[PDB]
Amino acid sequence: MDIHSHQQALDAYENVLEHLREKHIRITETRKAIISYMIQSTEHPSADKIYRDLQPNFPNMSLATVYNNLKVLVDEGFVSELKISNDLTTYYDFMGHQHVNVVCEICGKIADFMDVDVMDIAKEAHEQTGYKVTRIPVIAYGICPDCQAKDQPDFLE
Amino acid sequence: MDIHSHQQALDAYENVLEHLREKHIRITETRKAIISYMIQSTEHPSADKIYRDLQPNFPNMSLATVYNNLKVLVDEGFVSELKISNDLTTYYDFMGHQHVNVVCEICGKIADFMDVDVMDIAKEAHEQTGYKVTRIPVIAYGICPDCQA
Ligand SMILES: [Zn+2]
Ligand SMILES: [Zn+2]
Ligand SMILES: [Zn+2]
Ligand SMILES: [Zn+2]
Repeated sequence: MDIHSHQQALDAYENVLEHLREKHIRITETRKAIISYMIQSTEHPSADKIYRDLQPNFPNMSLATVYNNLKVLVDEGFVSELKISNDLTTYYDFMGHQHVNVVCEICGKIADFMDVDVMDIAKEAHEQTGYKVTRIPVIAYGICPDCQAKDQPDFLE
Repeated sequence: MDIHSHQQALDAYENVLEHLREKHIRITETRKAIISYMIQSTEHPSADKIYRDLQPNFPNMSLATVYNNLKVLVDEGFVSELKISNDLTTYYDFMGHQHVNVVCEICGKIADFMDVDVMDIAKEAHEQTGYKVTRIPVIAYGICPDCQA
């Protein structure tokens, strides 16, 4: 979506929850499960696939529940509906962003930026290693604009 | 460049370093300086711009040296050349990759994969904050094939 900040670092999962809280959308345990499922998914599952995979942990989950949750995620801009030719089945893919800190090596001042790239790292990590990716903590380092304008320091951090 | 592994984590800089070593290409101080510059650049500079930017902190840098080292990087597939006219101005695009570790949460066994994305993070980090990005250490975590189900 549009470039913005929540004034703190948030991974993909925590970002979704923050956005949903901002909109006063209730965060059920089922909703958390579906978000995490979609984030971890290394394919583009149908509604039925999501339903079948989460069914054991959630006996009270129905296909309607999955549709309801996907509707929220698609509208709030964290999941896209994809199509394959000749197939009428809708497939879903998580592409939601995250927010990453950049820390000044000299003064320690922190800024944050919106990232959509680490999820692509997660996909490549899975494909090339076979690992089911759990987390990719990322922190950037650099020189803040104010420190760029000053002379070279005698010490860092 | 095809997917491959060096059996160790390597950032963009160290990766370029490992690649030329593998092919017995000499590593000089000028070569290092130009590789580092190209990796950290957020634009596509001309040879003259590379020269002018590097000279104050590398006084022995010359335009000829810039062309020489760029040719090595272009031939080795790390830099692509862009032309938009017929004068002697060419622009240079660093197309690197790096290798990132994935660590198993359960057993701790490490694998690595080829990444072309963290350099794009660095670009976005600069554009959104104004910081001159110096480094972005990255390690992935997951469950290795053996520890799964
Ligand atoms: Zn956000
Ligand atoms: Zn600073
Ligand atoms: Zn390599
Ligand atoms: Zn393991």
